[PDB]
Amino acid sequence: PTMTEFVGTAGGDTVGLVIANVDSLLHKHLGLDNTCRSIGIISARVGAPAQMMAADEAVKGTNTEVATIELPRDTKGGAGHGIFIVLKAADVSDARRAVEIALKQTDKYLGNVYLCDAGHLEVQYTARASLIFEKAFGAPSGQAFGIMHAAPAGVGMIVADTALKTADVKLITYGSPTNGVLSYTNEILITISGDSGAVLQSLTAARKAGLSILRSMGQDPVSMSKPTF
Amino acid sequence: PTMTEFVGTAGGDTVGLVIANVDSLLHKHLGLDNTCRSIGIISARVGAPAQMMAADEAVKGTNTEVATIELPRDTKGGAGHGIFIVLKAADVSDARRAVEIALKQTDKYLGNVYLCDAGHLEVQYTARASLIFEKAFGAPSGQAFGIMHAAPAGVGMIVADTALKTADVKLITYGSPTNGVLSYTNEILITISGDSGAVLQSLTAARKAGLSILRSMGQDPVSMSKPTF
Amino acid sequence: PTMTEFVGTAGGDTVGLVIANVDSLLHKHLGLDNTCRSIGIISARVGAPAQMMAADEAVKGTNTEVATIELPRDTKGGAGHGIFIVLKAADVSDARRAVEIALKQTDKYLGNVYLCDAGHLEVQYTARASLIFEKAFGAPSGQAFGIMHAAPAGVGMIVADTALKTADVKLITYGSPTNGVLSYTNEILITISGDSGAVLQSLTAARKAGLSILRSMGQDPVSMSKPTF
Repeated sequence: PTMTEFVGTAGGDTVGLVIANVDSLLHKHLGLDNTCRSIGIISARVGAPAQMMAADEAVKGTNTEVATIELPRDTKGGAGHGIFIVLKAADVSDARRAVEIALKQTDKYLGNVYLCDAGHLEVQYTARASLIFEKAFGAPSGQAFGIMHAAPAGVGMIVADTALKTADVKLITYGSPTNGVLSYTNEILITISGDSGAVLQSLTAARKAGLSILRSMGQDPVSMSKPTF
Repeated sequence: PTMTEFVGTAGGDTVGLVIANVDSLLHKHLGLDNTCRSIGIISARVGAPAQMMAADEAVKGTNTEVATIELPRDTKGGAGHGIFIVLKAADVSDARRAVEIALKQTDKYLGNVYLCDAGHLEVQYTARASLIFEKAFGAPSGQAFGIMHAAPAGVGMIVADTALKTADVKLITYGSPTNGVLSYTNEILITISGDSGAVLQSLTAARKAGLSILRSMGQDPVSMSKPTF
Repeated sequence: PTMTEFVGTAGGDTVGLVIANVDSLLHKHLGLDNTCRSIGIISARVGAPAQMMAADEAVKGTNTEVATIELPRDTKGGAGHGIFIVLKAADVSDARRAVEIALKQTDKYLGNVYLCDAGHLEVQYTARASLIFEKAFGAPSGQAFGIMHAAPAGVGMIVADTALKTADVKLITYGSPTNGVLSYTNEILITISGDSGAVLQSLTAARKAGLSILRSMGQDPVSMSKPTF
């Protein structure tokens, strides 16, 4: 048969899973307690910001909270993450509902991932960051939010730097291969907040710059899919 | 010729090595001292619990001790570890003898690894955990012991949770991609102790559940080899 | 067009990049300040000591300093690093000049990398270690310097140990998969200093031993390129 805990399935190697009543021995390890022991999972081999985007859309639409967001070091491999998102809810169907949203939206966002032989580029955008990016990055709540990275890390710098030069945006996260923000990926990651117009202007210049460099390197970077802004 | 330090060779990319008299500059870094400076090594590209199982069998049969157990982040890659086991002995032949056992038993245990495109499943069992699992996991000594994980991590949860639900077992280790127990693998790992009957019942349900989910994901998971319980 | 920040391109997947005036929001994160905000980058998917060798040659020849040296966990993958080197300069052309040197020299050094299916061997040498290896390893400044590793880690031990046995050299760095010196690679790394004659004698025996073992494992290890000593 088909196990009730299964849900689907999206790009990268992503699954949606639901656990109705998590064994109490695991409660300590996830955010859980007895009034709240049902779990929604988004887990994937390839990517992380894309799935995070989809999951952030999900919590905005449901009665869920964020138990844990962790990043291997997969991707498959290298040069990026790795995604493991656990949402918690008092009621399984709330969790299931959220997982259903996140799965639906994943492939949409993977459209923002440009792959190629020597690495990748990824630029994500949201107009209201919520619980996901608040927990992952300390994104200013409710504000527009941007996520940047490229591999190898050098390309990531060019991206990161031109993003910040381009417009008036706050630098929320700087992540390098080994500064402890990233799971030893060959990336420079930047996280950005501000007015939508400003954030979008930065993201776009950054995407442009990234592709430019990757091409200069003899690469043919291609989404994925297709982008969202 | 064939270097005297060589020993073989087993599945994954595993070697058995022996060093007769480790240079004293390395003593500080391994557990070593002058009354005890001979080394037995099990090193592999793919897997870790399997080799650990084989090495635990080895120390039970020899006059050896555990210098170090470390896990890359290989596998090759991803989504798992990575194994590096160093056994110490006063006498090289004791170390060699242990390495010989561990190599013989490795492929047997790899039979418990089910591979496939989107990840893997692995369930291991022992009836007397000894020095290896005591050092690696703090396994209750002499007691039956179980090891679980699956990639991507989500599958690992389902496995982990149904194992604990199934029978009356102690939770010894909870490992996620980034909680510091695992080397940024895309896995959830669980470690279990209790009565053999209980442990075996958990392991089997967990294995069943894992395969179920992997299949629901359109995967065809296959050991390896063939399983041991 | 071709972005002014681009430079080339060498083996592994290495790029040379230059940023003229790094955005001040990133200054805190790199070593930077306002009298010194231009950046030279060497970033690659495969290897690290080779590029480090090339970059150390570069700082010896230019008015540059080391902002950051970080190692993913790439390579591609596994079983090694991963390289990300940032040099800082008051003047962009000094940085560019350094990047130009490092790119020219990279492939030369990759000649010291022997690849094969189950892992790799790498032995590097310099007669004056400078700023790179001082920052990365705390190499005794101005002295001859050696770098060793092999994957899987076991081979690394044999290499490391016979190097130290062979001649009168200082042990500067011991790195294992998980002791925190390496980014969870399946390697044992050793770093060595002393008189050139001594260092070269160690490096060569170590290289010999490594290849010996890899071959015993049924591997056909081949540089890369071709070696430098």
